[PDB]
Amino acid sequence: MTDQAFVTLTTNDAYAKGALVLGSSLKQHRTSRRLAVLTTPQVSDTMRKALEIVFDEVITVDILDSGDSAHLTLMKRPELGVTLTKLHCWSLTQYSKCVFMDADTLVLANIDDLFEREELSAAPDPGWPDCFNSGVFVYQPSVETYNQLLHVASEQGSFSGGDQGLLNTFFNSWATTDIRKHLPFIYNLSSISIYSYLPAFKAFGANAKVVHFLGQTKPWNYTYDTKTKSVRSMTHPQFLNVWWDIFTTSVVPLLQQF
Amino acid sequence: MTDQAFVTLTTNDAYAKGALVLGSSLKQHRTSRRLAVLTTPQVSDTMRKALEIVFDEVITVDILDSGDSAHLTLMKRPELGVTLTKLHCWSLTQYSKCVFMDADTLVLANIDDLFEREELSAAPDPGWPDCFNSGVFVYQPSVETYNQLLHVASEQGSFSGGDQGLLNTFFNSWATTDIRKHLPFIYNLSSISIYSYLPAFKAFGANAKVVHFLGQTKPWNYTYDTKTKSVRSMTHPQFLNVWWDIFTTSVVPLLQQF
Ligand SMILES: O=c1ccn([C@@H]2O[C@H](COP(=O)(O)OP(=O)(O)O[C@H]3O[C@H](CO)[C@@H](O)[C@H](O)[C@H]3O)[C@@H](O)[C@H]2O)c(=O)[nH]1
Ligand SMILES: O=c1ccn([C@@H]2O[C@H](COP(=O)(O)OP(=O)(O)O[C@H]3O[C@H](CO)[C@@H](O)[C@H](O)[C@H]3O)[C@@H](O)[C@H]2O)c(=O)[nH]1
Ligand SMILES: [Mn+2]
Ligand SMILES: [Mn+2]
Repeated sequence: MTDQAFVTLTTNDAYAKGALVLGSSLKQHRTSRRLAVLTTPQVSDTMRKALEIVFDEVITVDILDSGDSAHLTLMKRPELGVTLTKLHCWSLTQYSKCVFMDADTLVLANIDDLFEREELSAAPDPGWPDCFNSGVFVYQPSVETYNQLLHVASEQGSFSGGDQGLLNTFFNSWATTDIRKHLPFIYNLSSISIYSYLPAFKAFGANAKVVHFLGQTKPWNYTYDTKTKSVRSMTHPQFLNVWWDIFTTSVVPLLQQF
Repeated sequence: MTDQAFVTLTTNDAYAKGALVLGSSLKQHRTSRRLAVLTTPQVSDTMRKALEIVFDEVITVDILDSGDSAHLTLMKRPELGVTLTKLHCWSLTQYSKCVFMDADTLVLANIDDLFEREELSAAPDPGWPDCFNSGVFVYQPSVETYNQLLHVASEQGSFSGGDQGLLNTFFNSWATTDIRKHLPFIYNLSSISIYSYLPAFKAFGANAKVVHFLGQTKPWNYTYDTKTKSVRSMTHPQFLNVWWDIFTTSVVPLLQQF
């Protein structure tokens, strides 16, 4: 399956660290698919070079450029910068099917079985469960769908200020149609749901395949003691500690060659 | 449909106020079904008499009595008092299909369409969306199912300390099977999801058919100014104010005849 991939996104260096750890986690669990990352010119050349190693393909998108198809739409709704860049994940017509994953996710086990799913497949979002979380989703690249999402972004925008309301408005049958398009929550496990909902977590939380660090606080916003191999501080740091083990073990030395 | 009903529960007087408002909301939106409430001896005679007016049937359950089928199980796991009482909702074999509703819910529109659903149908729980919320669900009374839930309550208990983990463990195919058994979130809208998730709410929150007051703070734990017709105090009190309008308008005067 050379025409299938995991696709992530990073518009800066902080998020590139996430992209790097995520990509490493993917390789660590032996994925048979291609690894792709959408990037912007604002990503440093040192970060960019590390991504060229972790990823099979590094694509460069620049919506600030008048030559991009999303530029006009960025002028009309300038707050949607990250969202419009994200939508270019549907432009990767070199792939037949992809699994989009936020740069703040971490893969804990092989998830190649997601490629059995069809567009649009995604896990429920905690908070408002009739909306799917846009941090992890299965889609099929297409110029027609992309132009269609751009159009909707222009005329309506997003009810959340981010891509989530836009993707839910466009793929509106998700809640009431096809249970198969409802990815098990363990494929996009919100870290907030882990420390908060202790019961539900203690019961199914060990089955987690993908952790999603949703809060204000990303993993790279923590301090990690290298001796003790643990973050400094609240009830379940084991997930932050794995992110840092990967970053410290495989990402940091990789960045030292620059 | 004389053999179909909405079934609620109350083990004391505080929750009976909820049961009373809920039952009134049901009548207010003209339900064609029967109204039933499970009660305990601990419910005052004044509360009991008000329930006999709002409800078509008031059933009395006493698990503290050695003569109840759940008593033995209550001795083995005494923390499950409210849960084991709740499970008697499956003993109401006088009805072919029922919609169980927590005493802390409020019906904002006719929801007779829920009787088209089969057991077990329920809305996703915010927090851990692969588990359904047990505050609103469609089921079919049965002695066999009841004995089966009792058995599971005895051997395993509940992973949440309440009925939710027990019902999810028993009806375990909910997450991955039949999108029809996934009731739209508007049929069991968590009030926490209303004030917290402002975006998602502002977009679909006006479609709400049932509000569920999940917090530590129930509606009866608020102070309601009768002149201004509003609770004293955080972003969306309109739902608390409707609960109090119903309580003040239809429940309080009804209780004065005692
Ligand atoms: O400066 C930025 C910000 C974001 N991103 C990318 O965009 C993704 C989305 O943003 P993130 O910072 O990870 O946001 P979340 O905490 O995951 O949340 C947002 O995105 C979730 C799913 O994507 C939604 O559930 C939330 O409502 C929304 O607030 C990130 O993972 C990155 O891949 C960048 O590249 N650069
Ligand atoms: O002393 C009591 C306590 C509860 N109840 C009844 O039991 C229902 C459940 O309890 P409630 O106080 O309403 O709890 P919730 O805030 O709604 O939450 C609990 O129940 C939810 C769904 O029932 C789950 O999502 C939560 O995890 C669980 O903590 C109530 O509505 C009542 O009908 C009584 O009759 N007497
Ligand atoms: Mn994210
Ligand atoms: Mn409740």
